[PDB]
This record gives sequence, C-alpha cells and structure tokens, in this order.
Amino acid sequence: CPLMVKVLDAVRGSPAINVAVHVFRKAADDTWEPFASGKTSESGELHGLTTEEEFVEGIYKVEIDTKSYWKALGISPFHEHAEVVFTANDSGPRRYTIAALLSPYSYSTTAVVTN
Amino acid sequence: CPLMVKVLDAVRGSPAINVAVHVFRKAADDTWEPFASGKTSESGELHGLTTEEEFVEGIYKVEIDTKSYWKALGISPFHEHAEVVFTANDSGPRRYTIAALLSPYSYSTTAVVTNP
Amino acid sequence: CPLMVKVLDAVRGSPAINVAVHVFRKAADDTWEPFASGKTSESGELHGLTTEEEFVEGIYKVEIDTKSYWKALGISPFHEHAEVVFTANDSGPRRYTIAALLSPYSYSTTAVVTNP
Amino acid sequence: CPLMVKVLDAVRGSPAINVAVHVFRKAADDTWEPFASGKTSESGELHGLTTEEEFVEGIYKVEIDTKSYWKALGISPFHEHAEVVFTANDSGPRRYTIAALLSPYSYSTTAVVTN
Ligand SMILES: COc1ccc2c(c1)c(CC(=O)O)c(C)n2C(=O)c1ccc(Cl)cc1
Ligand SMILES: COc1ccc2c(c1)c(CC(=O)O)c(C)n2C(=O)c1ccc(Cl)cc1
Repeated sequence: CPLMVKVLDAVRGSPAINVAVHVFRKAADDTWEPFASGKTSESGELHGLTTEEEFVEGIYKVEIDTKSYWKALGISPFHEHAEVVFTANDSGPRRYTIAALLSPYSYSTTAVVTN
Repeated sequence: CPLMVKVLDAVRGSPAINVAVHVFRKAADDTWEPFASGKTSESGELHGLTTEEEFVEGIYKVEIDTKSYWKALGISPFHEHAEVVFTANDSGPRRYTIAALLSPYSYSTTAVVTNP
Repeated sequence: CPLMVKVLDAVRGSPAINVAVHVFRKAADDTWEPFASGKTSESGELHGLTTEEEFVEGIYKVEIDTKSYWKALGISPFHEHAEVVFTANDSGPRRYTIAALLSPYSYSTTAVVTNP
Repeated sequence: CPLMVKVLDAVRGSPAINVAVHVFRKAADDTWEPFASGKTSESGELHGLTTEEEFVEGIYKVEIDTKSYWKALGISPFHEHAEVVFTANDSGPRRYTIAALLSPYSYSTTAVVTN
C-alpha cells in the first residue's frame, strides 16, 4: 500500500468518516487524469488506492471532499475541498501517508513518508 | 482590499517573503481562468490583488507556490504548492484573508472572512 | 510592543474575541511567577502586555484560556488551555508575536520573532 | 490502552522518534503530579502509559520535550516543550490519542477520542 490517506475532524476530535477522496495523476498535456478514489472508513482512513506497480514517479493531486463532509454535519464550511499536490519520487521512503486535519474554516495537511 | 494573502514560515518563525501566488476563477465552461497574481512582501503579505468590482461571486483557487519558496532556502519540500479553493461573495461582498503556515512537509491554511 | 498575542477561531473563520491570556515567567526558585495578563480585542489581538524594560531574559509561559472561550460559544472543547512556553531575549531584546488557531479538539501555535 | 501519544516531524515528514513525553495528573493542591512517561518509538508513538483502572477522571498534562528533539537534529527551536492540558471524562469515548505535529517555530496538537 504505497499511498494512504488519513482524515481527522478537529471540531469533534474523531476520524472523519465517509469523506470522498479523489486522486489524479498529472498527464503530459498538464491536465489531471483520474487515478483512484474512495471514501474514508470508520477509522478515517483510505487504503488500497493503488499498487507499487502503478504508482510511478509523477505529480499527483489528492482531492478531499471536505465541503460535503461539513454539510452532512450541518456546519457551514469555507473550502470547496482540500487539495494536496506533490511529486512521487523513487529515491525517498516508499510509503506515503497524506493526512488532513479538518476545521470548517481551516485545514492542515501533512505527508508522512516512511519505509 | 477584498482578497489578501498572508504567509508564515514555521521553520524560521518569520513571514514567508517573496512567495508567488496565482489566483484563478472558475469560468462558466468549468475551467480555471487566471484572475490575479502577485508576490508576498517583507511582511509575508500580498495586497491589491483585485478590487471589489472585479471580485464577483464565484469559485476561486488561490495557488501559493510553496515548493519554489522552500527550494531557495535549500529545502526539498513535499508539496508542489498549496491550493486554497472556495466560493466567494455568494451572499454579497466579503473581505477574505487567506493565511498559510508553511513547513517543508506540512501546511495549514485558514480564512478570516469579514463583512464590510 | 515586544510581546503580542493573536488568536483566530478556525470554526467561524474570525478573530477569537475576548480570549483571556495569562503570561508567567519562571523565577529563580523554579516556580511560575505571574507576569502579565489581558484579553484579546475585536481583532483577536492582545497588545501592551509588557514593556521592553520589564520583558527581560527568561522562560515565559503564555496560557491562552481556550476552554472558557469555547464554552461561551456552546462548545465543549477538549483542552483546558493552550500553553506556549519559550526562552525569550536570550540573545538580546526581540519582538514576539504568539499566534494561535483554535478548534474545539485541536490548536496550532506559531511564533513570529523579529529583531528591533 | 486508554492514552496514546503520537508525534510527527513537519520538516522531515516522518514520525518524531525518541521524543521524551511526561504525563502529569493535577493533584488537589493544584500541583502537577508525575503520572507516566516514556520516549516515542520508531513509529513516533508512545503506548502503555497507563491502564483503564488508573486513568481516572481528572485534569492531565502531557509534556512533549520538543526542544531536545530539535537540538539533536541541529535545528534551533522556539518552544521549551509542547504542553497538552485536558480533562479526562468517563462519559465520552474511551481511547484518547494525543497527536502533535512539530515544526521548529510552530506546533499543532489534536485529540482523537474514540471507542
Ligand atoms: C486577521 O487575518 C489574519 C489571519 C491570520 C494571521 C494574521 C492575520 C496575522 C497578523 C498579520 O496580519 O500580520 C498572523 C501572524 N496570522 C497568522 O499567524 C496565521 C498564519 C497561518 C495560519 Cl493557517 C493561521 C494563522
Ligand atoms: C490516529 O493516528 C494518527 C493521528 C494523526 C496523524 C496520523 C495518525 C498520521 C499517519 C502517520 O503517522 O503515518 C498523520 C500524518 N497524522 C497527522 O498528520 C497529524 C495531523 C495533525 C496533528 Cl495536530 C497531529 C498529527
């Protein structure tokens, strides 16, 4: 599992569950090609997005649908979605965890890159 | 000034100076049209991007070029840039401050929205 | 103004207004002595806590009373308060801005330190 | 394991390893009583701090020695340590994860409280 996503909710202090996540890979014409998607689980996590064969070096974008998550909770959010854009590179450690901590008007995102 | 950008460096405890910022607006055909651009100053702030009249309702994308910034400090950062995407002015004109706190493998972004 | 405090609310996208702040300074006997206190204004800022002369070298603790703040908004927050603990002025006088971004179960704190 | 600590490093994008963590419980005279301590592991985590029998309701303080972590990396940090102060309460979910994301001049901390 070379690419994992973890989403937490900073208002409730819980995993953010059932959050839609879309991954895109940057194509040679600079457009964004759908690559992988899913919904976070009960633990706020999304696994099994891709395999080490398909996850080649390149620029990827992870798009976390935060606006629908907040609307389902009845809370009026600022952002359309959170967007994490990064280059996957074979030299460094192999596992990428993209984490996001969500508030209605703020979010943070971190990359944990390990072996 | 209805749209301003404020960038901090979380490694140096200082404003993030000369950070490039590109703003886009989603057009009717659903593409991102170039809306305004600039660089943060000595105070890590970017003002005068647009005017109330020009800053109409729509979905905006503020792209803060963090990777260029880090590289010139000799750091090799994780992200290409920070993207901040939001509906603006969809209940009448507001003032928006987009703030970003940068680390090489992390950033946070918040909005302060006030009513004229 | 050598020590100022800036507080944002990450749920409302607004300054955090009327947040109580207590600053302490570690004394020679190793206890926390009361140093200064105040409340954030309409802009979420707190100024005039101390003077350059009074703000000598030492270890300071800025306690931001976040739990009181959240409760008055009807929220039941996780933390009692944010604590920010740092050596100040140990290479000559500096200006410090302590910033905090509050959510009910999370906060972030950053320092902007500048040289007179 | 009612109380777990997770520490990440925002400059390297890795777990923060070998970080000392001291937990205190607030005594009736308002002083801080040492309660539990340890060092984060290779995965940036600290487990086995306490048991559900000893972790009674009360105010606790978790003190993460960030200054020594940054000094070991040769990086000049702002804070003496990060301090997470909170009330443990029996009504809510049972597992407390205190997470901290560290930069030299900034940190964030989040509580994930679950079942
Ligand atoms: C009211 O509008 C803002 C918003 C955020 C601000 C400031 C002003 C100032 C002060 C100034 O205007 O110079 C600082 C220092 N801000 C931050 O620290 C900051 C940076 C990034 C994040 Cl994610 C959260 C907060
Ligand atoms: C429940 O377990 C957690 C909790 C938080 C986590 C992670 C795992 C991972 C995954 C990992 O460690 O690989 C990351 C990246 N987390 C963060 O990003 C994070 C974000 C904000 C703060 Cl304030 C503190 C930590």
